[PDB]
Amino acid sequence: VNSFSGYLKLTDNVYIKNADIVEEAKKVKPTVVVNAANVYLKHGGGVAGALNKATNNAMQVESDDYIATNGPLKVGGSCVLSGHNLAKHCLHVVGPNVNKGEDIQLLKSAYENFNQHEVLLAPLLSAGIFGADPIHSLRVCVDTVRTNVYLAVFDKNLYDKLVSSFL
Ligand SMILES: Cc1c[nH]c2ncnc(NCC3(O)CCSCC3)c12
Ligand SMILES: [Cl-]
Repeated sequence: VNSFSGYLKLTDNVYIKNADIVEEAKKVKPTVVVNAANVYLKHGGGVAGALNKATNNAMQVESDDYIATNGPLKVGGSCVLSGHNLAKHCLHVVGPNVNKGEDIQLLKSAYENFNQHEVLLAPLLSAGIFGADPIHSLRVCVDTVRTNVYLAVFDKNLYDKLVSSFL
């Protein structure tokens, strides 16, 4: 039993809700919140910009130190940093950005990072401003993630389409 509430159950391990991931994290304080990161951990917009804003820019300050030490992430890769006031940890995961020409096949590699964590609150990787088809992202999620994932979909119209079209 966990404290996630109001989710529709898609499979044994994948759950979904129309919710603002920022407000969800603040309520649940999950062990892991996933950020839709880029390789530079520049949290300017989309999910990343919203999560960072909710931390009063502390996420960005921490991220800049991470990059200065370690260099950029790989597309498909991740790192674990603090969850600040939102979660114990933030798993920064880089899905391919179609608006940069990145290979959509890397979306599966991106979701594989979730399997290192027993339970996660997450957005759909590569959705929104990363330009991929969210229906495809949900399919890859269900077919790749084996741990317990609670997906927050900000857009109500999109949430309804994802549910109604789910096979
Ligand atoms: C931008 C943003 C702020 N807070 C959020 N919580 C969750 N998801 C988000 N954007 C990604 C999205 O859910 C992918 C699937 S379709 C709708 C968009 C956001
Ligand atoms: Cl977005």
